[PDB]
Amino acid sequence: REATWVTEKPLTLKIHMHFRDKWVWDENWPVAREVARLTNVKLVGVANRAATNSQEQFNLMMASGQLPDIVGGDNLKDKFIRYGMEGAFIPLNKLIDQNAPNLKAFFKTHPEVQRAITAPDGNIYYLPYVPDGLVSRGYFIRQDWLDKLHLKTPQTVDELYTVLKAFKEKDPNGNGKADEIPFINRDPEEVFRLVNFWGARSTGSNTWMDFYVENGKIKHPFAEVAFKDGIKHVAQWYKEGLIDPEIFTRKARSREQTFGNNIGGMTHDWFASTALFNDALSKNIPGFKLVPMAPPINSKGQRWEEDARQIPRPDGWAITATNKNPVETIKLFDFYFGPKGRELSNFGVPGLTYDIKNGKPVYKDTVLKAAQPVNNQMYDIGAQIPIGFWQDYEYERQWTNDVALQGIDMYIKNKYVLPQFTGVNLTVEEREIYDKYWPDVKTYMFEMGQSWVMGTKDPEKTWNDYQQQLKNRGFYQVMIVMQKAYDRQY
Ligand SMILES: O=C(O)C1=C[C@H](O)[C@H](O)[C@H](O[C@H]2[C@H](O)[C@H](O)[C@H](O[C@H]3[C@H](O)[C@H](O)[C@H](O)O[C@H]3C(=O)O)O[C@H]2C(=O)O)O1
Ligand SMILES: [Ca+2]
Repeated sequence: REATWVTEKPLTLKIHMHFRDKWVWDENWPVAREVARLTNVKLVGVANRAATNSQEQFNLMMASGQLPDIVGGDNLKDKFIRYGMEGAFIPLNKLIDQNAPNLKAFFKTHPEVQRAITAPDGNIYYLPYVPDGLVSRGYFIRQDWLDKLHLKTPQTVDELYTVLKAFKEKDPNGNGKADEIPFINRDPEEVFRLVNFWGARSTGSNTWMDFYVENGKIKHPFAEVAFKDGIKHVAQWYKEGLIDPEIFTRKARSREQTFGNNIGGMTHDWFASTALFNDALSKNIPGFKLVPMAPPINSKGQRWEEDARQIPRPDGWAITATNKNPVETIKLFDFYFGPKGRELSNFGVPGLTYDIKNGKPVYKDTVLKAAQPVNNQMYDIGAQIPIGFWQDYEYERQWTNDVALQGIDMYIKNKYVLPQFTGVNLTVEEREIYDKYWPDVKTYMFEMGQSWVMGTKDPEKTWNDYQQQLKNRGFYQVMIVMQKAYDRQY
């Protein structure tokens, strides 16, 4: 028996958690096993470990006439809310009030987080992934390549074009081959963010393809004429091979591949893990220096960083209607928001990945000096996963090197980060229109965006058809309710 036990009799519950297009919940995870030890509740995974589409797996699960005890994963907020109001997921308000002191105290001290997760009927249907920190992504460029080619740090988009063209054409890795790929990214969605260079938005928040507000008006980036004109330029950079030809396919290990083989010249990615490549490749590529770069002055004369940490993220977990132990489940959920539970969900397992030194969790040297970024290492053992948990920036600070720290400081100091969209409060019937049309519109927008970038569709020629399709798919019905909700609140 332990003091943290939420049940005297051992309990096993079924969880469907397919996430980030690769992983599933693993009961064998060191973190999972430690939480199970301390709480006396074991979670067994039922999701298909072979699938590469997490959202599709939720859809198949929901339509399969069977439900597990718990459903977790990334980008599930909208589905948690929709199916919660339908009755597939249970409300957590009373369960938290009566059984979850850590969460109850958390929500009282974080009203913005409570607001962001609450459904229009007043019910909380899931517990969120709550990130910790301020900045997220920044531009990184190969300083050693700039220096070798005798080029200054590009200050404008036009200067950046010249630099990236030089990376492509002037053999900075010195192997006599045109193998260099100037701009790379592990996130395909970042290719759309390049429209920032031409004064267009790609998203209002850390949530991909999110709405934004300009002069009291709700806008979606992909529907704007600025996007049409901006994506033409992105298409041109793709055509000229300045953007990775595999930008939509390469994905997770883009940095390991392109920086590891000394072909990648630039990216836009998180400060800590990206800067860590300087240390990992220090001997393999003598002089490798990937440095934070201020955003280039765009066509609107400004230096935009569009991305920032989003608190909370639209990720987490929920309790289903079929769950026969909702009290034990919410108590398990609450363990994650206590001191020890939070530490485990962030740092891993004590004696394995970290040690308590002077009362503080300190990562082992084997973790810090490892080839893999620490967040990657955490995923492997069941930490830093998109369950209902509260991230602790102290975990990240420990593997944020001086290059990363100084980049973070520069971005904070110079205020590059654009004001982030914190959402509007929809009514139930407004949300019905939202949930009906928006997911499919977003998918269509991505497909069109990819077609435009890759040159299979001409953005100028197809814009009229695209706008008609947006209307036919109900996008402007969604836009009407978005503006209505905004006008009501503000
Ligand atoms: O890389 C970091 O330095 C970093 C620090 C933070 O502590 C945090 O771990 C951050 O993680 C984010 C990063 O994009 C990861 O790759 C991952 O990304 C997934 C997420 O759903 C995201 O929307 C992206 O499009 O794809 C997912 C993926 O795993 O490929 O998690 C992110 C997060 O916000 O937790 O990385
Ligand atoms: Ca070369």
